[PDB]
Amino acid sequence: MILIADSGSTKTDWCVLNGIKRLGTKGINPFFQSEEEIQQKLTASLLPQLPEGKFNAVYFYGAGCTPEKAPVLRRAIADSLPVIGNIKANSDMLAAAHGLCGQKAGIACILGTGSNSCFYNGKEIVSNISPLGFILGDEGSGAVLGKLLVGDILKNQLPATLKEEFLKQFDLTPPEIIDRVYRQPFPNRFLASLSPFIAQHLEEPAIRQLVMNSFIAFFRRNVMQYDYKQYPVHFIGSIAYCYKEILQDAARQTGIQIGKILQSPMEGLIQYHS
Amino acid sequence: LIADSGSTKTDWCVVLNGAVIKRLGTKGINPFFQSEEEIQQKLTAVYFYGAGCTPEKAPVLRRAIADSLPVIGNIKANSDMLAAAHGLCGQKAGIACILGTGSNSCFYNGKEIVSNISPLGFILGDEGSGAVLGKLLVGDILKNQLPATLKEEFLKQFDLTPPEIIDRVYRQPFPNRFLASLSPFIAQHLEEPAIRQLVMNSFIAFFRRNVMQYDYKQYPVHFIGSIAYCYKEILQDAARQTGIQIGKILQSPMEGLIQYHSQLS
Amino acid sequence: MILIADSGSTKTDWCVLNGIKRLGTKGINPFFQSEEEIQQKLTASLLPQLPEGKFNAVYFYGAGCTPEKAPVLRRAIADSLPVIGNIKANSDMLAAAHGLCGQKAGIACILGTGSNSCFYNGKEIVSNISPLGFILGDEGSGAVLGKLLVGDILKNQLPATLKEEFLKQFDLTPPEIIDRVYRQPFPNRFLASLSPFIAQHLEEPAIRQLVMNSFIAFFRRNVMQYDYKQYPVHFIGSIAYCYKEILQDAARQTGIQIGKILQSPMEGLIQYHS
Amino acid sequence: LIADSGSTKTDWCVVLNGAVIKRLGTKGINPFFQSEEEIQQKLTAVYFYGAGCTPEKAPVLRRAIADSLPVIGNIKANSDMLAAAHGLCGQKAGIACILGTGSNSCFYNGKEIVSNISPLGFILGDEGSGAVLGKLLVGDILKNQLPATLKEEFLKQFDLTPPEIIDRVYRQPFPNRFLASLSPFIAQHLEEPAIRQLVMNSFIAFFRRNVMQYDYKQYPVHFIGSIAYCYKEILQDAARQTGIQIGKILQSPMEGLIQYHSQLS
Amino acid sequence: MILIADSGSTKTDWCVLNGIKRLGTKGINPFFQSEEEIQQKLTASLLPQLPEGKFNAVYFYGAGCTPEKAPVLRRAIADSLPVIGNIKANSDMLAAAHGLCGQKAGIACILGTGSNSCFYNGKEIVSNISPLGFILGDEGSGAVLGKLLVGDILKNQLPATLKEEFLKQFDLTPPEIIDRVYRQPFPNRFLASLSPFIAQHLEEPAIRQLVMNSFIAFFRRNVMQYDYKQYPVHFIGSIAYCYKEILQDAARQTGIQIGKILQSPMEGLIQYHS
Amino acid sequence: LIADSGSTKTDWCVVLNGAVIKRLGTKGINPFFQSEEEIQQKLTAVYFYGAGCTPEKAPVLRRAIADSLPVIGNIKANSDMLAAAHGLCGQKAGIACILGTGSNSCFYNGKEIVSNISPLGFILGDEGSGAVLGKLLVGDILKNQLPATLKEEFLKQFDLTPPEIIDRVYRQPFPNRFLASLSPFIAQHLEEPAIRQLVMNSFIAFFRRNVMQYDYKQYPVHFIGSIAYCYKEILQDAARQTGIQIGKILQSPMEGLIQYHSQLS
Repeated sequence: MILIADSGSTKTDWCVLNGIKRLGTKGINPFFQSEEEIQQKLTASLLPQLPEGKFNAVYFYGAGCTPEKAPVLRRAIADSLPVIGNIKANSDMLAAAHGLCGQKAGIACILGTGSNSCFYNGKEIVSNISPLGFILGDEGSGAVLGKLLVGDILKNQLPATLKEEFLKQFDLTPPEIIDRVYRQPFPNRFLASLSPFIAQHLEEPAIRQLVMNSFIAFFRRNVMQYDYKQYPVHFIGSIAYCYKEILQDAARQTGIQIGKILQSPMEGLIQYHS
Repeated sequence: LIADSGSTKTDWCVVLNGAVIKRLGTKGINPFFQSEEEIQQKLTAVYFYGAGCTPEKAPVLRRAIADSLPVIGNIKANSDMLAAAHGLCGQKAGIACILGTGSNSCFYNGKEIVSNISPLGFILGDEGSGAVLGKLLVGDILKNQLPATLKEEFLKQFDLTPPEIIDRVYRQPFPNRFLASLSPFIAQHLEEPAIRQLVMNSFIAFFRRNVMQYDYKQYPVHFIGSIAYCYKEILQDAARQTGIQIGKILQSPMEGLIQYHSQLS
Repeated sequence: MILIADSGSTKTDWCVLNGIKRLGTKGINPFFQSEEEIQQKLTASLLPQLPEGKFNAVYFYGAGCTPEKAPVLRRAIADSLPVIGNIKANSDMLAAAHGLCGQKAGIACILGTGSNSCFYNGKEIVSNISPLGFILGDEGSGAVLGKLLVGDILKNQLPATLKEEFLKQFDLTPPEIIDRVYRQPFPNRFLASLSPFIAQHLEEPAIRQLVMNSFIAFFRRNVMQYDYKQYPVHFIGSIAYCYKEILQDAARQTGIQIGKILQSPMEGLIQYHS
Repeated sequence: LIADSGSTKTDWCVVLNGAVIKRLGTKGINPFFQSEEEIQQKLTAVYFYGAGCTPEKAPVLRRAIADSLPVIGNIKANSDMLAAAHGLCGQKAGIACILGTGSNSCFYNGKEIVSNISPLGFILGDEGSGAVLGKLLVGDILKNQLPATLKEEFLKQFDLTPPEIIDRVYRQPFPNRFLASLSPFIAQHLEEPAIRQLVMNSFIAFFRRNVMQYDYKQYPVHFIGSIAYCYKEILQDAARQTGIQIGKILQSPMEGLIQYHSQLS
Repeated sequence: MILIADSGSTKTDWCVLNGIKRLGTKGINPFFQSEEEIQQKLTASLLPQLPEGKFNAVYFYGAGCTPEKAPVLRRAIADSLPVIGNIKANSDMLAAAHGLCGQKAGIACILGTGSNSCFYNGKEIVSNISPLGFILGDEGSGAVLGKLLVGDILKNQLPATLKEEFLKQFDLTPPEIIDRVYRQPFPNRFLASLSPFIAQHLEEPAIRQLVMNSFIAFFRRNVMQYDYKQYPVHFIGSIAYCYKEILQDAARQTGIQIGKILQSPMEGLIQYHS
Repeated sequence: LIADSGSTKTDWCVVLNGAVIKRLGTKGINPFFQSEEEIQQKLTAVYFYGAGCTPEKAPVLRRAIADSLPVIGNIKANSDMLAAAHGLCGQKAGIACILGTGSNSCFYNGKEIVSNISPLGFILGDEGSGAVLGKLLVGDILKNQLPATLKEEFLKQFDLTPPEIIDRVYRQPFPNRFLASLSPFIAQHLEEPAIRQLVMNSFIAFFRRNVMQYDYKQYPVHFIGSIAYCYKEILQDAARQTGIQIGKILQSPMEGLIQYHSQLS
């Protein structure tokens, strides 16, 4: 039996024997959390959720899990869980390239609170384009969507009757909104919390253009730097699925062949370590 | 006093009866960041127009300016937007705007600021500023949406590595005041049809989201700022396809600000 | 069914259907706590205490709940609880004016770790007198009582045989006592923790004068700024009830008509939202 | 070294053989707040009598004073209460007391401090100090227990808003050193029968809780401090209804402190 | 019935009626933790582990429990536990002198993450030698053992094939190891976490000399400052027991008579308060 | 440039064509501790060789040195170990080593550093340094492994109490730079057969754990540092029982460093 984790912003589902049960923990990131911390979260909110017995080898995929901060997780993951084999963890980005591309080779994009892209060559990401973040890049993410949204609403750049609703729907006030992007933690996550307002107002010819465009640019500024002219692109992540209809629409008008598009990669990510 | 500020350089000019007698220049003052007993320390080391010195944070300067400086008149500490509304509009109505490290616009009837748009900041809005230009410059260049050598010369110019540019906009202090020190790289490459279009669009946007709100079909929109002067050519060039009459566009607002208190001194 | 909360220093009782069960959480204050925090406390130490099912509309009364920091609670209270209607929260001070004055109009004073006073005009507090705090004001509170107490004991201003008992009863040492008022958090709460020593030594002709006086001044320096000459005053809060006999005594010799006096307002606070 | 301190102004006076040759004045030093390698930095930028320089924190100054200053004699760093016990009592017994930003009292037999009362602080005790006067002044005034215009003139004098006065005693640093900069408002309004009674009572209390403990029916109680001199009239006026003989009451203790080391120099 | 605690680094076992059950909490130290904290740990992770009913008098032995920080524990220990008698706590060092020397007099050394020594005179430690810490002193502890170990391994001062194993066994990398001793909390505890590597490689003629020596110096630099020439020495603590065979070996070649040596003192520490 | 650093004193020497024209001396610079806009502030208040200025932290100085200093040549900022490898080895191969507040060793082929041992730090390794000597000095003395009066004179010399020495190596900043300011107590007591053996062993160890690794049976090991010169006698005395040829042993590396850039200036 193997244990598999795919994590990041917000929660972190925890799904198998030889080909059994999922658990609902939180998101683990070693770029905000430390090691003398995650030994508690796994022992407190996970240990009583496990089916007991000795494990084999877990493969941790998730936020901040880099080839540089990887051991931060493996040094704690091992000091908390009952395993005899060994623990492995790869770039959160790889969690997609193994679940969307499995054993083959191709592009893989994770569009969540951040939009990142890779070139999976059947072995690993043979080249990456650091999205740069919800400010300089990340073009086409909840972060960048919440940003742009409030950016046009708190500026009367949209129907005056849509701002009154947005302001009351989130109960936020203009000053708080601004104080929540320049003076507080996880702005990328905050702005992103105002993402659904877009999927709830797609009738507005404007809001839809606020989503389409975002993805247009992402395609022409974040993925086109590969040999897409001869390869299919797959997707993963909230905003990616939630706007599936809208997303691929741009892919069409951008001479690129969109492929597999689903919220979580854990599906075929099970069929990778078995 | 009469002093104009802008986090970087604050030009002072003590008036006497018609013109400056002797001017100095102490680094930018800002209560939104600086401490009273730290400006009361700095200054010791009247009309005041500073950045981020809103009418709620005004009394922070008026105290530090008194303790350090000997003056028995009437102490005033207003915004940096009001300084432009005074120098660019004088006494007549106008659409005061500034394009510093952060763009801004307001409506000065002729006595005070009545209707002032709310530029969010270097992240949410500030379209058409000194920091936003960098936010777009250090972005497109670092996003391979530009030549291969232009990127090598760039980073070889500021001696900055990509993994440190990131550590300078999110992690370290002042991301907009950092994206401004990269702004110059633009004015020095207005040859490329791209880098120039990275400014035009960021200027068409400023209008299509700020000035175009006030009654512009009757009032003259006057600009001011270190980026407003540095990019004066493309400036009105942008006011070409938006349809609007651009007026007084001077770099420093101190000029017309002296013409405000030139009545009683 | 409505949910009602009255909170502040120390715990926070949580009591009804159409006119059902109380819960024992802790005190929530958005002037020391943040929003990305209270979503946990309500989900952790409250959720498993609820009777399940969808609620209607809760009315949060408590510490730091101001018309300025109010949404801090309503933005988290909503993101944690299972409600469909809407959440409401008013000044902790109002929690008294609605439970002691109900629908009528009159004065209302909360004497707890802090002494605050209002003028309820049947609609809301039509005028307030910021007590200023356990240092400049708050005259007549546990904070101000603990202060004054230790102030006279740690100065040999009281029976030398009463100081030895106080020092050992709290196991505190003079230096700790001083280090707990100038260099640590919630001094108003600490000094206030030494309040009971007064209700346990009321035989002492001195200690009682240490309580009476405190309330005398409060009446003549914190409430008399209203039209008390034609209105009845009610009370609420620990020190208010615990010293009920002593309190109203001053009210007598201060030409004012004391009225309803009870520890918590939740009683008739139920009969306000039903 | 000979130097007297008091967080605000520390008057220095290098002795030679009978009197001061040249004096200076560097801001107040206090290890209880300041860092050794920060006084060792400051000073570089012997008998020492400072505030909050208890015999446990004494070696903090003696090191910083040596590293910065060239002196091969005997380095001493004592309290600020001992400076008054020396200047006000000299060599003869006495009841040394100080009324700075924080009142204090002690008993100096004639060689050292034997019995020293423990003034708690500006919150717990310090009755009859420079900070407590403010603690009562910024309180009664802000508590409407005084005229309506007296409150308007007050806040119009220090340019402080009520919601900021709060943010200055609880939230921001040094609440007692802040309630002292408001102390002056009292000496400038001793006309009102109230403001004057806000001092008297705060002075009757000092005695009824500090000096009246030591054997006062035989020893002279000598005062000193910026508030002790500023309110000298009401001072002994309070020593009128308490029944006690008030002695040497000088503002600066440096005078009689030189008369202490005037033996060997 | 009395409650007894012996604590320090890592966990803290909690064992009796008149001469009943142990509990497994964590380590409480008032030199890193505060009082407005331990009231939670005892109420959260201990209260549901107790056999209920009113207690008599607990005797807290453990980290940071000094005659100066003692009340930090007794002020919280009392405000959390259901006791009517009184609480007592002595130097963690004394926890050994009462369990190894009981009522008699003699030396007592605690060799754990830190090596401390005392002279128990039947009444109390009549003289102490502050070990000074895992840097200037503590000679002969896990701290000092982990230190010395990594000190010779990360310097190729040992078999090159033993370093590759150490580095992979702890999954640590040289830079992390250094960043974990100069820039992070509880280094004494970290370095000490690499202690077992020594008890797992005692075959190496070198590693054993890395342990023997450590204890040799400890004897000749930390305990010999007493009248050992006429008194027996007892031990307590992890590294003390784990290397029992190796330890006393030095005692032999150091003209000193080693005596009782066992991991925890709680054994006879029960037979002290009964 | 040419400047050598070492957290304490950084000696500057502006070269012209063959020798120093005028030298200064500003406190030690170190990005590993100091902030760019804090060195850009400091300096304003080329070849650079500093402490803890690894090739990863090099661009931190090269920017601050440019903003503050006017220079249009080629800006370099290298380690402090490379400065010794250049001054002690010049152009010919050698075993560069330093014995400052932290010992170090490396192998300079004749163009750069190829094989550099990794001295851990003042706690893990650094055997044979300025801080480690204190780590052993403030330890054995405070461990009664030395005379009774030697301990009294010691603490009476630095005016430090045992319970504060602890608060200076674990709790307070810079434990190795603190254990260096105690280093001098050794050179002033090389009479005792013990204190001298506390250095020898700490020097035999340096060799038996650092230099003895490189091919020492053919290359000359050159030293440098404030502790390397202060203890020059015992130095080579230790190189007596370890069997190794000690070469250029100069206190400051600036001498031979000028002989490096004396080619083009």
